[PDB]
Amino acid sequence: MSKVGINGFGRIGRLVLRRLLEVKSNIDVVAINDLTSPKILAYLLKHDSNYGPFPWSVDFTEDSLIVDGKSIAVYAEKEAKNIPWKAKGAEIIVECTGFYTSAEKSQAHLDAGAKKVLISAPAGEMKTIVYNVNDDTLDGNDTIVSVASSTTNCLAPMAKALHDSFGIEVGTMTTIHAYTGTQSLVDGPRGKDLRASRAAAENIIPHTTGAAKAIGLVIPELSGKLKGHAQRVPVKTGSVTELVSILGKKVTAEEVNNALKQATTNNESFGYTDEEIVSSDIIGSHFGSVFDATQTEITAVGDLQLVKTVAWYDNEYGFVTQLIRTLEKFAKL
Amino acid sequence: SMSKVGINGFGRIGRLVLRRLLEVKSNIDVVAINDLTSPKILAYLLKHDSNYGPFPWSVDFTEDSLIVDGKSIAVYAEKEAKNIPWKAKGAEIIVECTGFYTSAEKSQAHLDAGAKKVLISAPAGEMKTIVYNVNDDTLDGNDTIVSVASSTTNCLAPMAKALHDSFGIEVGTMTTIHAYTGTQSLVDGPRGKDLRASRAAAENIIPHTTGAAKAIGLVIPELSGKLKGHAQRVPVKTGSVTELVSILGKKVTAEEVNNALKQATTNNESFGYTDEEIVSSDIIGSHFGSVFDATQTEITAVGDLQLVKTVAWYDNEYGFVTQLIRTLEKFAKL
Amino acid sequence: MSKVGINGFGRIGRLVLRRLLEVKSNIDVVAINDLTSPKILAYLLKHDSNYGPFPWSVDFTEDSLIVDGKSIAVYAEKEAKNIPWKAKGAEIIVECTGFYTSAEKSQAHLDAGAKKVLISAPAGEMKTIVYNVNDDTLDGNDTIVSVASSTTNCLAPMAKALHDSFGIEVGTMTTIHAYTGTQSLVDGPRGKDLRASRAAAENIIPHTTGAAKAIGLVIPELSGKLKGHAQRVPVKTGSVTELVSILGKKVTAEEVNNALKQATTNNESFGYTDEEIVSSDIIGSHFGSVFDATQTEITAVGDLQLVKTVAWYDNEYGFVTQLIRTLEKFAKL
Amino acid sequence: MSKVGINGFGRIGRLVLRRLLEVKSNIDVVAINDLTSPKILAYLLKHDSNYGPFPWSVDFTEDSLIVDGKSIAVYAEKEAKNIPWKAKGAEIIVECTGFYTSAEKSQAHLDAGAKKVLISAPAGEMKTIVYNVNDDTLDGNDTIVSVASSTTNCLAPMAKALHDSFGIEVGTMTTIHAYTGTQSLVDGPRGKDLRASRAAAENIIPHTTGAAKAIGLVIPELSGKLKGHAQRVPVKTGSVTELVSILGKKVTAEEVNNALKQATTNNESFGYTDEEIVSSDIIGSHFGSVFDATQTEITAVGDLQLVKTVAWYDNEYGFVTQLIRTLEKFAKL
Ligand SMILES: NC(=O)c1ccc[n+]([C@@H]2O[C@H](COP(=O)([O-])OP(=O)(O)OC[C@H]3O[C@@H](n4cnc5c(N)ncnc54)[C@H](O)[C@@H]3O)[C@@H](O)[C@H]2O)c1
Ligand SMILES: NC(=O)c1ccc[n+]([C@@H]2O[C@H](COP(=O)([O-])OP(=O)(O)OC[C@H]3O[C@@H](n4cnc5c(N)ncnc54)[C@H](O)[C@@H]3O)[C@@H](O)[C@H]2O)c1
Ligand SMILES: NC(=O)c1ccc[n+]([C@@H]2O[C@H](COP(=O)([O-])OP(=O)(O)OC[C@H]3O[C@@H](n4cnc5c(N)ncnc54)[C@H](O)[C@@H]3O)[C@@H](O)[C@H]2O)c1
Ligand SMILES: NC(=O)c1ccc[n+]([C@@H]2O[C@H](COP(=O)([O-])OP(=O)(O)OC[C@H]3O[C@@H](n4cnc5c(N)ncnc54)[C@H](O)[C@@H]3O)[C@@H](O)[C@H]2O)c1
Ligand SMILES: O=C(OP(=O)(O)O)[C@@H](O)COP(=O)(O)O
Ligand SMILES: O=C[C@H](O)COP(=O)(O)O
Ligand SMILES: O=C[C@H](O)COP(=O)(O)O
Ligand SMILES: O=C[C@H](O)COP(=O)(O)O
Ligand SMILES: [Cl-]
Ligand SMILES: [Cl-]
Ligand SMILES: [Cl-]
Ligand SMILES: [Cl-]
Ligand SMILES: [Cl-]
Ligand SMILES: [Cl-]
Ligand SMILES: [Cl-]
Ligand SMILES: [Cl-]
Repeated sequence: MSKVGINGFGRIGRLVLRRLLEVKSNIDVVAINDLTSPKILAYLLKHDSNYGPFPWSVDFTEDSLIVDGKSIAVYAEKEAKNIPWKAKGAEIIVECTGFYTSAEKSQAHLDAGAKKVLISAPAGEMKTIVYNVNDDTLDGNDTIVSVASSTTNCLAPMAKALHDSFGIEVGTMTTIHAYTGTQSLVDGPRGKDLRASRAAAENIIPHTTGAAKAIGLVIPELSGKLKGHAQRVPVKTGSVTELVSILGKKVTAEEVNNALKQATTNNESFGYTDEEIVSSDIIGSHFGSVFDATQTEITAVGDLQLVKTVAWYDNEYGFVTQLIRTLEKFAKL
Repeated sequence: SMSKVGINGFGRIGRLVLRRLLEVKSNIDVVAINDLTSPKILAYLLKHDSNYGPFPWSVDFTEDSLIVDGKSIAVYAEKEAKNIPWKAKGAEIIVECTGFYTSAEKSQAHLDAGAKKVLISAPAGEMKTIVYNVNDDTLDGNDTIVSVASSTTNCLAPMAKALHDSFGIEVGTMTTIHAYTGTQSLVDGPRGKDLRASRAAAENIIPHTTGAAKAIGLVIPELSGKLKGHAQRVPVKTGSVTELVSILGKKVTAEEVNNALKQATTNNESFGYTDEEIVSSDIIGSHFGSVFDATQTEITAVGDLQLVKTVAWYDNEYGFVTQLIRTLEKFAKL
Repeated sequence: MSKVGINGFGRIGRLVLRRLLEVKSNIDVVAINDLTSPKILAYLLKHDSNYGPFPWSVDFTEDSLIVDGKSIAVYAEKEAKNIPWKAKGAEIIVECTGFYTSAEKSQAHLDAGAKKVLISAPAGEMKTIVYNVNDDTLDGNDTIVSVASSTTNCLAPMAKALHDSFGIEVGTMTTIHAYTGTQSLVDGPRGKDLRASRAAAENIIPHTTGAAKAIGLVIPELSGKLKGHAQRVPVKTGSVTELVSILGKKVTAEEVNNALKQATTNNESFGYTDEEIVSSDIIGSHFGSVFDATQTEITAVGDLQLVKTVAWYDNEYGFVTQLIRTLEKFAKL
Repeated sequence: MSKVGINGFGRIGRLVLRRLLEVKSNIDVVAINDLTSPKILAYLLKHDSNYGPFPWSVDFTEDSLIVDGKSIAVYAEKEAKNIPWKAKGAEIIVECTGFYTSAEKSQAHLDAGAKKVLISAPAGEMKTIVYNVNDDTLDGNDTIVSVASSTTNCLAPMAKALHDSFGIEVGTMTTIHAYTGTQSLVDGPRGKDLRASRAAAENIIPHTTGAAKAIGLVIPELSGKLKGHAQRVPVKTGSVTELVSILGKKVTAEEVNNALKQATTNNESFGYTDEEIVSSDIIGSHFGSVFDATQTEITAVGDLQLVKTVAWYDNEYGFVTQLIRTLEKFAKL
């Protein structure tokens, strides 16, 4: 129950291991499952187009990685129920494949002899945790838990702060979001999301996301009160979420900013800036969300007020630092 | 009827002004261009376009002109508009596309230089400002200097107008996810006093101020002071999209918003409609100023509190230019 | 008026149809096979990130596309031997999937009832045609033919002219090549080519190509004289091929250029330019190769001389016009 | 000497400071000249699109930056004449504006009271240093010296090693090169050069470079033996140079790679890799040049032999490391 396996050694999977080693975690990654050879997983861990060289040694054998001198078994089981997690005693699986985003599906890791699963994505009605918003809802008896999306991790601490300070009566969100591997390099079939079939680095691409709609799992009072969507655009990582709200009180911009500032104080998960940053400045962030005071906008006509608030997020590494906080707590229950 | 035009600033917008005029076989002839460079360079840029490809007509040049589709066009290189020799070829209406004369005070220099009227391809303060097929009926014979606002305004205005007319907009805020432009930076480095504009445009999402919502009263007077907004500049070369979040004057469904918008786009050469799952590159070369996208419409309601998000695409280069040219053609016949 | 089937309606497959309709070809495309529904293929045909809206109407039914009012059967058979090509009498298959690049594999289209197959890629030791270089080697007995890569179609007309005018003693090629669907959007496994696993829009990526090595299939006398490779870079289409040769004769730049110009005169496949063009200027090219006199370079020391020649190609549409020319001829034999 | 001015606080200028600080140099930057406000230079230093957050604290006043608690004056003089280098005690001027690339032009820095100038670019016929190739050519009487281009620092070490082991009889280079500030963001005039007028992030753009032409200043025996050019491509930083040589001996690939390995052994300026890297893996390199053994290629037809050797380079930071290496030495004579 400090021994971990990773299913899906992709962008998130590899950064999970990077982060665990960065914080000198007591968690022990003993096994990795993907679809490929150790050779290829080794090369991918060693060379990262977004974060540069792996800061530890990486080698491999025909069935393992050796990362900073320590051996990690590598399996290639496309069906999670066949992953031999018991061989090295992997107890908590960090599920990062995208193919097991529900209770029913991730049960397969427990049938395969793990005790717990932390899914790196929304997964329906199950405990969904944004760290430093609702991580106190985790419980010793939880075996399958979600950390939602990157987008949820960015939205939630902002929504929580506005909710606690002013009340959110209704709101809508748009994230301007880096492209991800669910999109396409060249125009071509991508299941049945038509917009996902289009070349991701050459287009602005609207895309659905549940971040707003499922916010009730993280902040129950906001349940049903938000909606939203993304526009996927050609940056490799680093994204930004705008929320437009009718609040429960009349406010000034200074007041909103000051409230947010207070909520980020002593908060390892939720950062604040008033610097004129742009997306690349978020890359490598150790926050799940960085509230940007410079973009706060209050639109007012007589009685009526609309409030736009904006937070940056590194949808890869930043979200990953959240996934790890949640994992470290999950392992100790 | 005024047939003869001068283009000042033969840049992204100015070159496409020519392109579009020839494409529609306008009776308007471009008789002179002014910029800061040589005919050879302007001819190279006209002939080869990174966004729309090869010019569809022949391009050659001489020491002091361009020859385009067989027709000669004078080239001047006067950085101050008052010195442009517009009377040599009888340039009557100036399409002002440099970014440097974005006021009545500034653009009236073209009149001092012998022109009769000026059409500014950008916002230009509190002057007559036209979005074609929203408020072009406010143009008259006494208008001598006119603005066509920003392409962001040409996107926002028709959408806002349809909504104003059908339901009312009590208050709204806009964000445009906007293609990068020449006002931005290639590599991180100073760009006047806007810190964000200093950053590498093709490697960043860059918040950016725009006045499209702020100054919407110039085009739709009843919405004056009711809208704000900003842009997120992103790494696409052209093609942009504008989201507006409104409190409307009436309780609505999405279907009802989409139908109202559809009716407003019917027989409207400036304002298109789509319910297809398009992306920004599908808007490149659009002949509309704005294309409303029914697939992105969103009603968020809790009790009596309702937010409505409406979304419209626009090719901030060519699509905008089609609107500029519609306004120009009308301007010239008043 | 021969009837054609297209296997693989991808970047090349869809542009094959676009080019046939553009030239008002007598060929009728009567069937398409891919892996997806008519609706997704209709979406992709209609909307193209590189070439804009389809110039003809496009609709679909549950088993067909309707393109400019003509019906094209759609099938979804991953094994070519199950494609019912006889149902609409497809007699020439344009093979564009990447999965049948040999005589032995493409035979499966003849087993399934077609008479000939034109493969849109290198396919080993078979007749391999670059139109206007070696198309006269085609005859009434050929049933399986390749058109090589777009790179071969760029390289061969330049090499052929140099060969004919000066002799090429030895040469090496580098193509700075737009990224394609064989690469990856984000860092992730891509078969066994390590470099192909890396984010294509964010890197310069060395990549092997057979264009130089197998050039002898197209220009027998240059067999074994050339090698080369690619650097894949972040442009969506539009590519350029450099060739550094030792020629059989001492030359000037002007002399090299005049010879190429001659070879491009009344040559619908091979253009010339002495304009300072860049890669977006080649997009939509109706040539397989455009020679660029501005980039010619003669480096000489004593009796020694290196000659660099450079030519542009739209690896998508330009190549496709070559493929269609070859197809037009192959259908008349 | 230990007191430096930087004229041109641009991509190179800022990184010069970053690198000095990273190596705990005993050299101290005491003044900076550019064309803007300390506020804007501070924003630029702190927030870097290529290298992320500055690793030391940055603040400013109306006449200064404060970097890691020390004060650095800031001037805004359009003409080097007018810079009070004297005031703050600026001995050596790192000239990084691109506007003073000759001995005569850089004279101003000495007229305004600096003792030496080190120019960050080629600067006509003057002492031009690639560190660990010809820095032994520097003496105490040197006042204005060049470190040439990024491309020169890539080409020179590789060329040097080949020349020492085998002889280069003639060669031509192509660098596939990240776009830089001399190019355009959108299509528009950029002085006389037509190709530089074109949108840099949307195009492959041929472009002249003197690296090969002027190699004689760094490696005198190669004077007039090399030529070359660049293809600028849409990556922000990270480049690669291919050189095709006729050597003075017959060689194998293994033999060429071992000679280069030897030349890179305990060579802090000149690295080696046999890993399958791509450009982004070079970002942040502490080498001026990294020879890539995986791309070596030998084309032999009897006595004739073309040898292609390929080296990577971070045209920003990698080049900067060499610039600082040279500076440290220049400052102690
Ligand atoms: N990229 C982001 O911005 C981001 C942020 C937060 C959460 N997420 C979520 O995390 C998950 C992974 O995202 P990603 O960007 O790392 O995806 P990715 O495509 O980079 O990685 C997926 C990995 O899973 C492997 N894989 C696929 N199917 C498999 C199977 N059946 N068994 C084992 N391995 C399999 C792939 O080979 C790959 O290495 C998704 O659920 C995604 O929604 C992504
Ligand atoms: N690009 C867009 O998306 C877009 C859309 C709508 C409106 N606009 C507006 O249109 C105008 C032009 O935009 P652009 O994108 O074409 O910019 P641009 O930089 O491409 O073009 C400006 C042109 O004007 C020339 N120029 C500069 N100063 C001059 C002077 N004093 N005299 C003569 N010529 C001069 C330049 O040499 C260049 O050719 C701006 O006002 C801009 O806000 C731009
Ligand atoms: N630059 C280019 O894109 C280019 C140029 C010249 C040649 N080629 C060659 O043309 C061929 C296609 O290239 P592309 O870029 O069009 O690739 P692509 O990936 O865009 O297209 C492949 C298409 O084939 C389908 N497909 C995959 N497996 C299949 C199967 N078993 N049966 C039926 N359909 C299947 C896919 O669904 C897809 O639509 C390849 O051999 C490639 O080397 C490509
Ligand atoms: N970027 C590279 O890859 C690279 C590599 C090696 C060498 N170089 C060379 O280094 C030099 C700088 O290149 P860069 O990429 O840093 O350029 P850049 O354009 O990023 O920076 C130049 C800086 O100088 C300033 N400037 C311009 N004229 C000035 C003046 N008269 N006085 C003071 N400041 C002035 C600008 O404001 C800017 O901050 C050039 O000579 C270039 O050839 C560049
Ligand atoms: O909001 C705006 O949108 P456009 O005129 O649509 O491009 C303007 O501020 C920006 O245009 P510009 O940057 O080319 O001047
Ligand atoms: O799920 C989290 C992020 O918002 C991105 O999603 P994706 O990688 O599944 O496309
Ligand atoms: O130039 C050759 C082709 O573009 C490469 O095709 P592929 O990479 O899609 O196989
Ligand atoms: O404006 C300056 C560029 O960033 C410098 O690099 P370059 O001269 O090598 O193009
Ligand atoms: Cl929603
Ligand atoms: Cl004036
Ligand atoms: Cl505003
Ligand atoms: Cl804008
Ligand atoms: Cl088969
Ligand atoms: Cl080869
Ligand atoms: Cl290739
Ligand atoms: Cl040269």
